[PDB]
This record gives sequence, structure tokens and C-alpha cells, in this order.
Amino acid sequence: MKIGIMSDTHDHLPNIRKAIEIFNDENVETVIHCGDFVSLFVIKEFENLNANIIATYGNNDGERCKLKEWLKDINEENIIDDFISVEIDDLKFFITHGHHQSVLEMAIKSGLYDVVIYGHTHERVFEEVDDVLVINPGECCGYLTGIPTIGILDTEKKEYREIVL
Repeated sequence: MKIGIMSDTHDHLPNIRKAIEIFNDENVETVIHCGDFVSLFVIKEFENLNANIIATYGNNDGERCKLKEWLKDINEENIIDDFISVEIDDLKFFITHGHHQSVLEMAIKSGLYDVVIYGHTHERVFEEVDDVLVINPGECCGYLTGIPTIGILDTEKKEYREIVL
């Protein structure tokens, strides 16, 4: 009962690859990428991942439909949209790329969700506000801050772990 969380890979193959290895060596049923995968060729790299993918689009994602199509070739279970609202291990998740805070806030204050993954490069966090777990793993590529990171959430224990790549 462990979920991988990543975002902002920005075509950084070596780090994308380390992330996948880390998610495989761990249980990890599903992996969430709120990301700016950025380029289509990155999706290929995800064939080596032994888990389904719940993705969301960032501002820099150009080939939107091709990204969707390719993620589904990897597995029909995989999904991707601007916003994703799903339930996992009996938990209500809201997932999106960290664009406007106004959507983050309604999401938290609406009370409709147990977890809000608001992925983006800055403002890395794992906090609880109004009983809603708020998580942002930060950039997987580590280009703007110099610190590459991903995260793993144990849905069962409601505990999170930031992993510096």
C-alpha cells in the first residue's frame, strides 16, 4: 500500500530512470506524475515501471493527446488530465499540476478530498491543513533548485517520505 509521487521530470532521463528503479524496488502499486514530463519520448521510459500511472498536465506539456495515447499503450489503466479526482486505498485524492493556488485552496477547504497532490518545482511540502493531506514532491530533474526529489506515500499509515535522488 505505497504510492509513488513525482513531478517535473523535464526530460531528465537519468533522474526519471532512478525514480522508476526506486519505485520498483519498493512495493508501489501506482505512481502519480503531476508533471511537466515535457517530451513524448519520456513516456517510453515508463514501460520499465511495474505500476500503473495517474498523471496530470503541466504548462510545458506540448503533445497532450500523444502523451495520453502513449501512456495508454503502456497500459490501458493509465490516465491523464488537467485535473484528476480519484479514490485509492479508500482515500479521496485530488491531483493537479501546481498552477493556481485558488484551485489548491478550494480543493483543501471543500472537504471533498483526503489528499491533494499539487505538484511543481517550488514549495515542496507534506503538510496537513484542515484534515487534508497536502503534498508536493518538487522537481524530479532538480534543475531550478539543484535538488532532485520524488516521494512515496504509504496510504495505509498516511505517512510520506521525500527522497533526494
